[PDB]
Amino acid sequence: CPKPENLEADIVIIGAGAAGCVLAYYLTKFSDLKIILLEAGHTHFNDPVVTDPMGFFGKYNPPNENIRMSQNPSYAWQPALEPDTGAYSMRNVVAHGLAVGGSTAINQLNYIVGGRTVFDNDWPTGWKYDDIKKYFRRVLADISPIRDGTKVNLTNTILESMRVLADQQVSSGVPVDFLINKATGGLPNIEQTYQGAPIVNLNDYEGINSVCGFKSYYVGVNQLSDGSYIRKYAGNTYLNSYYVDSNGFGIGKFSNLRVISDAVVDRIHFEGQRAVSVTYIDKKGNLHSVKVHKEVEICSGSFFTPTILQRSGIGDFSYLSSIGVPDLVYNNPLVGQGLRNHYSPITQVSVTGPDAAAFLSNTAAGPTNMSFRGAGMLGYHKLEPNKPSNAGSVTYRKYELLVTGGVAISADQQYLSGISSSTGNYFALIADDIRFAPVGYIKIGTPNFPRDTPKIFFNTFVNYTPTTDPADQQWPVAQKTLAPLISALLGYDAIYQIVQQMKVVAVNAGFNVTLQMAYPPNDLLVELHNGLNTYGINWWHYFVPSLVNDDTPAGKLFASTLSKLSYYPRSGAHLDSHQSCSCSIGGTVDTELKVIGVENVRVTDLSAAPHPPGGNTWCTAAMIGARATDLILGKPLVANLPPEDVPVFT
Amino acid sequence: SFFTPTILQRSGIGDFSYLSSIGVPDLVYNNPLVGQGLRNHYSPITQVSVTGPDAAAFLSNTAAGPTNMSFRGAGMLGYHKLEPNKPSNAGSVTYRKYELLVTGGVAISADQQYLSGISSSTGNYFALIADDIRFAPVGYIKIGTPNFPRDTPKIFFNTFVNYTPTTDPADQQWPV
Amino acid sequence: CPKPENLEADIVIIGAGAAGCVLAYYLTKFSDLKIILLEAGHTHFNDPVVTDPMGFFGKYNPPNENIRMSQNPSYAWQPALEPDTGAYSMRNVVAHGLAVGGSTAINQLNYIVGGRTVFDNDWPTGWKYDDIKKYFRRVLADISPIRDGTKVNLTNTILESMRVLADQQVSSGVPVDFLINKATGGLPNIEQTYQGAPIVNLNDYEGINSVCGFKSYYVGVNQLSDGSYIRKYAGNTYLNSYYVDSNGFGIGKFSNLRVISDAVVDRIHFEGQRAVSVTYIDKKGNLHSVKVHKEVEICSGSFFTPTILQRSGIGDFSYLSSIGVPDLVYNNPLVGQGLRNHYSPITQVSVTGPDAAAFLSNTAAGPTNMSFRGAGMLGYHKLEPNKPSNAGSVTYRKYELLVTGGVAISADQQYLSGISSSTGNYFALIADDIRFAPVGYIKIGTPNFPRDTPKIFFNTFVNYTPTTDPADQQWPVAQKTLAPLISALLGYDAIYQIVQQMKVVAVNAGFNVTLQMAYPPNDLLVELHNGLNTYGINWWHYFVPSLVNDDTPAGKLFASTLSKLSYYPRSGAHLDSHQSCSCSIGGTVDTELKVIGVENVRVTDLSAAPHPPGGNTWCTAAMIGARATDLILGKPLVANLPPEDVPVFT
Ligand SMILES: Cc1cc2nc3c(=O)[nH]c(=O)nc-3n(C[C@H](O)[C@H](O)[C@H](O)COP(=O)(O)OP(=O)(O)OC[C@H]3O[C@@H](n4cnc5c(N)ncnc54)[C@H](O)[C@@H]3O)c2cc1C
Ligand SMILES: Cc1cc2nc3c(=O)[nH]c(=O)nc-3n(C[C@H](O)[C@H](O)[C@H](O)COP(=O)(O)OP(=O)(O)OC[C@H]3O[C@@H](n4cnc5c(N)ncnc54)[C@H](O)[C@@H]3O)c2cc1C
Repeated sequence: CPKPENLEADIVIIGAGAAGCVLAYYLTKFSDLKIILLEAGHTHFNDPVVTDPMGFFGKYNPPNENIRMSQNPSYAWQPALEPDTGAYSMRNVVAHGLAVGGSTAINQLNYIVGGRTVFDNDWPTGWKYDDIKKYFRRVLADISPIRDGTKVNLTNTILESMRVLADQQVSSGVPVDFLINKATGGLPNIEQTYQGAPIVNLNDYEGINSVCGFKSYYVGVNQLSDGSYIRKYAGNTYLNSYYVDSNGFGIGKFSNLRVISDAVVDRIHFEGQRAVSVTYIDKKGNLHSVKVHKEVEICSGSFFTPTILQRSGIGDFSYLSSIGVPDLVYNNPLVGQGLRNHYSPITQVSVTGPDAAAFLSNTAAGPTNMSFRGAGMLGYHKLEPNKPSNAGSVTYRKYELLVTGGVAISADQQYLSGISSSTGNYFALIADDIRFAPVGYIKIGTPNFPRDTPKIFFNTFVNYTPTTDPADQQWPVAQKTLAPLISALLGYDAIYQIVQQMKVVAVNAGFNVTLQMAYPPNDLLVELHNGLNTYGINWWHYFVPSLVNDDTPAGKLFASTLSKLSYYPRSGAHLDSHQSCSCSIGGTVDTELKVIGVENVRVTDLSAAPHPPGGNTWCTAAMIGARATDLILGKPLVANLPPEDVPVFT
Repeated sequence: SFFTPTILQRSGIGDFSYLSSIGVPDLVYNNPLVGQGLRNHYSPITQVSVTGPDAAAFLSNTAAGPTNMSFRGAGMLGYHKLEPNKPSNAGSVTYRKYELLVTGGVAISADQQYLSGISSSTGNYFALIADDIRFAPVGYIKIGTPNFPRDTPKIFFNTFVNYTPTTDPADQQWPV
Repeated sequence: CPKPENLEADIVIIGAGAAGCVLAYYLTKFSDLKIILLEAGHTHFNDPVVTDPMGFFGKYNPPNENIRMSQNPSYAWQPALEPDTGAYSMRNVVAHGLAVGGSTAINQLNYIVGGRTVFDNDWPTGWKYDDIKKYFRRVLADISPIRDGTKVNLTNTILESMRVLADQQVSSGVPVDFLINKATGGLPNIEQTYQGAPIVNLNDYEGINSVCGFKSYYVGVNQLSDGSYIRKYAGNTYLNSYYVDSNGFGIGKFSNLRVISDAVVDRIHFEGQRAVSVTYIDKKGNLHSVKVHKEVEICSGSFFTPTILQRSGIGDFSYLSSIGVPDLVYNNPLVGQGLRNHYSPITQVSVTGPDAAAFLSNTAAGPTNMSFRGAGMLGYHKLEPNKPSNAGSVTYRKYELLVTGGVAISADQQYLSGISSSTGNYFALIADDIRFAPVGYIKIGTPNFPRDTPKIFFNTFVNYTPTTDPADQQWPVAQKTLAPLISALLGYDAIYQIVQQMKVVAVNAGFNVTLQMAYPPNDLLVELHNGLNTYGINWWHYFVPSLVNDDTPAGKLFASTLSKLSYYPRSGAHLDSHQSCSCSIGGTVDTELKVIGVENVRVTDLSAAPHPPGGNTWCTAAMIGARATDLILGKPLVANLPPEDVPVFT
């Protein structure tokens, strides 16, 4: 049976995403083992729409196919989730990149590293902050992001307003407002606003800043000697022409490395409890089998790691037998469970003034800010019942705030609201959830070949139906069910209570302008503010009006207002693309990242995270891959590599 | 419909430039029309309110059984009087345009249900559907990866597009 | 001496330009000989600035290096010609492309095939029109150009005017006006102007149209299924991924073909009168020697074919010995002699009217017209003394007319004239010379390595200095010396006498507008028109005022006007990039394209043309290469290949 594609080795890494390349690179650098990478994708080093950062916004799109890279089946997998019973049963498609570099070839390029507190309070032993912060330093040094290269006065006004009201939040003694950081003290952690003001680094090495108002992010772009920016991503850095031949061999130093471009993997041939081989389909349609000697690594992303595991034989035996899996290995009913993701409701602001163009200048997107102009990361609101115990003594990251010019609601909402993108006296504010509550799971549907869409369940904004139970002991399930909608409403109020300090700051900053939230409607926010400050910590009793027993017309007003307000976060919002926690630590893998019930396979992508980090989930996956390098190799080498040693660029 | 042109294109029949572009190694016949000319129906929905104290007597025996499957008529109609897009034979032959359907309850989508202020709980409401059988828009199908049959290939279908006027005199831009 | 780069074979083709790829492709297709191509250049299949046709105009240029491809030493050779004694001693740089596909990778993509009469009256035996027209059909079928995809009313107005005045030129019995074609008869050869008017094909198979007014050209672009156009050039078609491996091997059918990407050739190692080997420098800087068994082919372009010949040993023995050539083979004092090129003086038109934007719409450049909107090809003017004998019985192509929106004079001239490119009531007309008179030559300067700039002499608009000789028999050297300046002046008058028919046509075409030539100045053209029609065929006596002996103030007026007018074609013009005739037939090679004095080398690029064709010189070089395929192979195979057999595109 003459197949000369004998690619037997000792380590096989599957999926060259944000974590696959880091591992393959630093694994062939520090040892002599024979390494193989399989990705099922070519290298888009020459594509203008990839390498140019501004191509993300559709600059190179043919006029008849104006879709960008997340909606393009030639660039990204297209999985759709089953009807969201919390969002009027609207199915959604969220992508995972299909190329060297994974989703980093198609993403927005932001570098939130996540707070310090999360890795100290939500991760297992060995994964506390002080065990990994060095790895975060390693990756941010390997990329070297940059800051915004353009000033603007709107950032100054907004930072002014936030410090103004953080002054009061510092007083009044309440301990859990959203602008209090405990690692600084009485002084607010708000960046100064004047020429020669220093810059507060969000991703600081010692994690002092978990709540801070700044002016710019750190995007993963570099400037070339010519004057043009390009994209600096995982495949760009760790796997470029200098390190790997066009035929897939490494060069000299890394001669013990093999990369196959287009090879879709199906499952893991598995003798006993010992993985022994892997098969894949090349671009004819042939099945090639390769031996594994020493270990197998799975870096296939959040959606497609549990899936390949389940086809392999690890999962729920009853289910996999039901749908027709012939070979069964380990009976873990938790594989593909506990899926987590962020979520960002959207609001926009109207400015009334004859010459407000002077106010909104220098807001357009360049390859250094990518339309991001701030503003800060906030903590828990004062009136949110779902806070951990440590909230009295440690500050947690809850909301990530973003400001952007133009309007960003969906087109149907644009038409409905009466405000369009043509006019230029409008801008958008976003209060992202980082601690988003809902949880889902992933189930395969056919044991034949890797399918683009497996069963993915994710219900977010569900409702609570009261029972005949006495009110006293049914409240603490209403709390658990209504957490996310409460969080979104509190984000709305938090953004709302900024615009008045912004009014004052603009008035005495040389601007006769007026600021106002028009989406959601003005009245529907003033009423929420009044209801909050008149009903206190028991404001959220009124989501269910049959239990408050408050038949006063004021109570009916509050119930109706919350009913209407519950509509906006369902439709006028944007599910993010930060999928994580499919095979988390403890649930499916141990703290050394090995799969329970087997001795020589590990999962090391973002699916293995036991909690979503404090922001955009790119650094985290690379950190996990980097740490996996050490755990596989045995001794810390990437650990204290000097920071001046960085991969060369080509 | 969706997966015949796709297996053809992976096989080697299609647009040689495109299949070579995305990496098809073996090419057989150069037909640039494979996967072109996709057609489908489309059914806008409307619903009716009945006002009356004992209208339950009016709406009885409308529930779905395995013999009617919630269908209660009503007929198939031809072209409207005022539709400019009719074939030449319309003067001498009758064409099928609309398929009419009546059904109890409400059938708009849930978000529209909330928006309109009328829900499915109440029982003095029913739905009428005027389906298009001669639906105009046309699309096409293109594969995206020459490896294995994928669930989602590139499918393009734009229905209710709009017309943007040009500086051309009005007289000879109407028939586009 | 261990050099494993043993690339000994029987045919070696040097330079993959507009003629190298055609030959290599169709030569490995129809035989079994071992073929090698050397180009010294990589393949720009992925570069956006190359493949996108609109990239020619600088759409992908970094803001700090805004130069396009002809001025870029990484894309094109940069030879500069010695001071032009006719153009105020202004040196000029004209480029030859440096890539697979040669100048076709950087050109404007036009497909004039040239008239029929030229190949019948100016080429040797065996190269008359009916011997090659099939080869022209072959190349135009191999490319499949397209037409303009956008109407415009300016083309209709101009064609209207030309037919109006061609009506009169048909009458009055004069035989040599510029709008008379003899293969049609009394009816003008002017394309009809209304909806459903047929299209006159300029490049018609039987060559009936040598003078004709049309509306669109044939550019070498294709439309992709997506909606984006790309560039279809020599390397794109004959040497693409489907035919050649990334390692330079051919595939299956063409397995007997080798292509080396970056290999600069120096000279031809030459045993006896028999070429035996060739050396080249790779991208280390190493010298690799390859054996030749059977024949050597030179396709290195107009500027660099005679140069490599001279370094090889063929040329003027005294000169090559003088500058230090050690090995001398054949003493041909004509190598590198007889250089020819086109030349296009420029004029622009002002339109006065309140709403002339309605007149000039739909003139912007798209990848189908590339800013070309006509207009036609004309013959000799009535009053040009330098016409061949056959002018009474055959119509010759003299001027190629072009219309374009915006202004195209050089920047210094823009400032001088007081009219800039910002304003939008102005457009350009160009009367190109196809029969341009001046001739030059090429001489190497150092026998070490191929140099970018060898001695290139080209003097165009020289002046005549009278002697003491009696006037009677010194006129017919003044004629020969003043030919090109006379031609340019007559082109000016020809364009001038169009604008009044354009006035009438616009007046009764629904337009209240006014047309006027502002560059060169209005008065300086009206005076030329009056002088022409008052002095007749002896209008050109007045270039030299010391011989006319006409001291009348009218004669002084005429002399001064011609003196001033002689300034514009010198500076306000554009030397084209159609270099040809360096090793023409008879001068340096026989009719079977072999080099005199040697048995197994040929030159087959555009340098071997014994006359410049009737238009843009791209089809001609490809035709020469195609015919060379037959002469080398011996029997006509590419001759009657069916036109439905075309190279597949990837
Ligand atoms: C639309 C979008 C927006 C984003 N925005 C941001 C942002 O603002 N900030 C930020 O920091 N990050 C952003 N990201 C990136 C994202 O948050 C993380 O970078 C992502 O989780 C990367 O983690 P990963 O490497 O584990 O996943 P991936 O990069 O998806 O790794 C999966 C890899 O495995 C391959 N693979 C999958 N299945 C198979 C199989 N069967 N066989 C072989 N190979 C396979 C895939 O092709 C891919 O190369 C965005 C991503 C997207 C898609
Ligand atoms: C600015 C510009 C504008 C043009 N505009 C038009 C137009 O409007 N219409 C039109 O029809 N054509 C146009 N052309 C194209 C031009 O008129 C012809 O296509 C050209 O003569 C091609 O002929 P060729 O193949 O013999 O020359 P080339 O294409 O130049 O062939 C020479 C080849 O040999 C290689 N070579 C040279 N020296 C060496 C060496 N020492 N060793 C190895 N390789 C070597 C070169 O890199 C190149 O690949 C334009 C070209 C340019 C540069």
